[PDB]
Amino acid sequence: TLKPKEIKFNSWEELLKWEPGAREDDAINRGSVVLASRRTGHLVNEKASKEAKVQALSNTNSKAKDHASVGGEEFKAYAFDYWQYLDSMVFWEGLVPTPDVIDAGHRNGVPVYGTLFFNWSNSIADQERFAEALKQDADGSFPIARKLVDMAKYYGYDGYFINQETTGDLVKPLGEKMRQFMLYSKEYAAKVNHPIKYSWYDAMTYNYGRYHQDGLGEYNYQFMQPEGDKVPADNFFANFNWDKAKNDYTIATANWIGRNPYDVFAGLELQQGGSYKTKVKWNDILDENGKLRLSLGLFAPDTITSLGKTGEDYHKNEDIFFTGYQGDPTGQKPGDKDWYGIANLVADRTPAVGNTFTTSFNTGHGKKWFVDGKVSKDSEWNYRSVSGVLPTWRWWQTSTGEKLRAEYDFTDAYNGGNSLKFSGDVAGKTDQDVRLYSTKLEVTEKTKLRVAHKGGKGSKVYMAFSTTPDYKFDDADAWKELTLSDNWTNEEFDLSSLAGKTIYAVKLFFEHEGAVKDYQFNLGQLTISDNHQEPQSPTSFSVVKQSLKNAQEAEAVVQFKGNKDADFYEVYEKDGDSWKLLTGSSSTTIYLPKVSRSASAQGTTQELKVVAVGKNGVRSEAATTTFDWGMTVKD
Repeated sequence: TLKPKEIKFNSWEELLKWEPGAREDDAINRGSVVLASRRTGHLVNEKASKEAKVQALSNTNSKAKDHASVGGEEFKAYAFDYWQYLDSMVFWEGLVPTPDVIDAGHRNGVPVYGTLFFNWSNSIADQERFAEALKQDADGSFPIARKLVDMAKYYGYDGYFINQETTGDLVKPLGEKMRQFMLYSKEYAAKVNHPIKYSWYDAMTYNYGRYHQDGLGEYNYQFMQPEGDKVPADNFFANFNWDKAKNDYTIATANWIGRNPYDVFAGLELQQGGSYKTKVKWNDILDENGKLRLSLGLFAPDTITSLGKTGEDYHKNEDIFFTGYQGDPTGQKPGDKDWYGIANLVADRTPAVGNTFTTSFNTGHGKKWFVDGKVSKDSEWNYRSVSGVLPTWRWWQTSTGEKLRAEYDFTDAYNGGNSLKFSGDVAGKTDQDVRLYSTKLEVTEKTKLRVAHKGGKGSKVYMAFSTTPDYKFDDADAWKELTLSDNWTNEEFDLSSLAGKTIYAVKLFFEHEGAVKDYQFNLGQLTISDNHQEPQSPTSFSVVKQSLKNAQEAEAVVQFKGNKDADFYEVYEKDGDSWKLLTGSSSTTIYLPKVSRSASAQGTTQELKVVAVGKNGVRSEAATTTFDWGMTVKD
């Protein structure tokens, strides 16, 4: 069995037998990307809050039998890219998040939590399963808590959401132990140098079994009550039937016990409600100035995949959800709509901090995979481990006249599955901009800008940077004109004149001198870095496992040693005279679901290669190895 699979335990005894490295797919199932730091930039929406937070409880993965834990050879996926508004992502489907989700979230600076679910039930079997989790050693420690911590450390994720929906006579007395299990976990996680957080559903009361308060209150406060410096639950997820009075009570209760009210996330039932069509009592959670007074808990926002038919529709629907119907995170809810875009209410954050930032707008899925503007993988995929950093703002536009339409372009890309396209009929002379990223990038004498782009016929296009935190673009040394052409080009600009300054934002600016029917410009890659070097090639590359289906089709697992400059890796096969990309991963162990040869292939072996794609956007030289079929196609 070469295909890596989600991690599920059939009993607590099985979990107590878990050990690092003891599963054949562990090398692939581990997260590979450390949790990135983020900045919170200047507020761009007058109604947004830097205190209010958003937690997503998402069914992130395919439900197909025998789907892989890394993704698959299909475009449609929960290719989440709105990290900039999230506090955390909860992997709802199981205890141990898959590496595709962990890597994507971590690159974007968002912690990823597994889910510990105790069934909605009063069966003795379920009451016992709950009691069994809370078994203690003589010293009061909880062995199951240790295993949960140990797995978070090994697989590289950040904690758990506990949904304790089991009730009955054997459950009622266990509130104190449940609380101590969470506190103890914090002690042990510190001991092993891998802190974790817990998020707790408003379900099990301290003394009375299951009862939702739709808030924090007199029956559940103990789960949030501090022990000085430590807390049991870090976040609290209030049940869906909150209202003004319940929210008032929650705030009073949090304040009294010495917790931040914004650590309570008011739940939105998006599965039954239909994503942004969900009716929400906004008036009961917004204060007199139209600002959130509690955080937001998104239950099952992945339902949004059901609202359209295509992968392209998924992103467009997410824009309505996260940005809002008005289409610009700086704007207000339209008067004819009830839904508030998340951006209308919650400040953005950014992982684009330091001396280096790169993106090719990789959303973790595609219909094809492009390499420097050429099709390399000519077929569909989702491998979210390689998800990159998409624009902060979708879309912050100003114009002297009409505004171009901005969208992802899955038909043409520079690297990965999509670029950004800006298009429309331009009616006459116009100047306009699209503000794309919030950043905090330090410029030195060695800093350069690399920009891949295509099209723009009938315009001049510039990239401009703000060197102040309030996003003014008044610095003459921070405007660069692009040299347009009809093909993909990748141009480099010296930013040394900005040495000692900090870049806080990135925008495009377009000038049209007259009308242009069906104007189009694509942005394919953006890199600001003081490192122009190729990363070193991977080493010690080999095929470590393989399973032939026939002489033209096989599964494989490859492994190599990488280096700290690599953001992720791409694996290719040589198919006749051409290299063709198979997959990409942040990991140094990679599953290949289909190594393939044509009917006319010669010989008994076939070359494979792996390339490191740098954090500075530059590819390494390839490392190569030889896959041995052990037969010709005609034998």
